[PDB]
Amino acid sequence: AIAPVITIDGPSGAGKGTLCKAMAEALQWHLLDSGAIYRVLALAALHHHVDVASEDALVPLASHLDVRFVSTNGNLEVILEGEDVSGEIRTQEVANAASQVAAFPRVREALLRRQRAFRELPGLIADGRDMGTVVFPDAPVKIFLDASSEERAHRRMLQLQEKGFSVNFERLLAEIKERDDRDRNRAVAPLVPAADALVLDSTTLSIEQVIEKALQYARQK
Ligand SMILES: Nc1ccn([C@@H]2O[C@H](COP(=O)(O)OP(=O)(O)O)[C@@H](O)[C@H]2O)c(=O)n1
Repeated sequence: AIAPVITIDGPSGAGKGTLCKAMAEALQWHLLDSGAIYRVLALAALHHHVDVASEDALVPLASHLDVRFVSTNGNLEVILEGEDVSGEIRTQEVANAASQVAAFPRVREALLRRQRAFRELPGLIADGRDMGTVVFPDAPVKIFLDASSEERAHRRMLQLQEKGFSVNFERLLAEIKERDDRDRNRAVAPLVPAADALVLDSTTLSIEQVIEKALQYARQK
């Protein structure tokens, strides 16, 4: 046969990570965190002293990327050149370089096959920005998860406060809107929902409500 795919695209902080984890465990399917791929590439670029603003330098790197994602266990592992870098790919230095690296056409092309190879029995839950528009446009189920920038800033703020970091609302809001513009105003694979995508706005919905509506739509298809 051929493996079914559910694509979940959306902006930063929309809750994609949580939803993809809940669905993959519910359905007992495979999970693809596409953002982690651009993040590992960026980190390997930072470590190997490759200029992140140079498409020519990045290609040999993207095409020779030694990385493994260790099979869901309950928590996910990202292994770069044999080292577990799961925590390091989540730092600001990496997320920043990742947006630059992601903006190159030839870099994105070098990563297509790698991503598509995740589609396997019994199915794939793909998390990203362009899963339903570029990598899996043939996806039978497409969901575009969104939320207001103000709500997303508030959510990020409460997270930081739980960890004991000082932050003020105004800066978080400016930071997420900048991430939005770069994602949406991107010339290559910009953040735009698929024509056949279920637009799911979580602004005033709880995590359980998002999950429930997601799995119902998916099963009803
Ligand atoms: N399918 C994807 C996934 C991520 N990305 C980029 O990867 C970088 C970060 O991935 P992420 O979504 O895991 O983290 P944030 O940028 O939301 O902080 C972002 O700059 C995204 O635009 C992409 O271009 N295409």
